[PDB]
Amino acid sequence: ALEQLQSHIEGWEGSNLTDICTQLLLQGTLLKISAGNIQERAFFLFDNLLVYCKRKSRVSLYIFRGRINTEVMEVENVEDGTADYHSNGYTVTNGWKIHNTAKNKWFVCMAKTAEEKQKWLDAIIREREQRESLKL
Ligand SMILES: O=P(O)(O)O[C@H]1[C@H](O)[C@@H](OP(=O)(O)O)[C@@H](OP(=O)(O)O)[C@@H](OP(=O)(O)O)[C@H]1O
Repeated sequence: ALEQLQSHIEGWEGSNLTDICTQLLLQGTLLKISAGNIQERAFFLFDNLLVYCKRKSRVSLYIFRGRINTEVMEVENVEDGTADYHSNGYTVTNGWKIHNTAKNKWFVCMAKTAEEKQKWLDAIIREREQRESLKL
């Protein structure tokens, strides 16, 4: 299934899913504020890896846009109503920030609903906790 999924993503960069991941933990679409732009992206959280893609319009389903090793990923909650440097003045709701150390930058994610934000934050915590746990 990892190899299937990757085959549906054009312009892949870097190591293959089957080589460094075992499990798609969560997928969903989110608004991303980065470098002053707002764009919708499909996000995929795997063990060890966060990937985001542009979904192809129907006018292969995805175009690869970014990946982050979760072991160097930092995450920060954003309180609703925040409008600041990283949101470039946009009023954030249902949001959080992700640190991409590989490019020395943060970007902001926003989910459609509060429940969806909570799903993402909990999944990121669980990925971290499993990764740090003693293995069986
Ligand atoms: O689409 P354009 O108009 O070219 O602007 C791009 C997109 O916002 C990118 O987001 P995405 O990768 O999702 O398509 C991207 O990097 P991030 O992935 O780091 O957010 C760029 O940030 P910089 O590379 O810092 O310029 C920004 O310049």
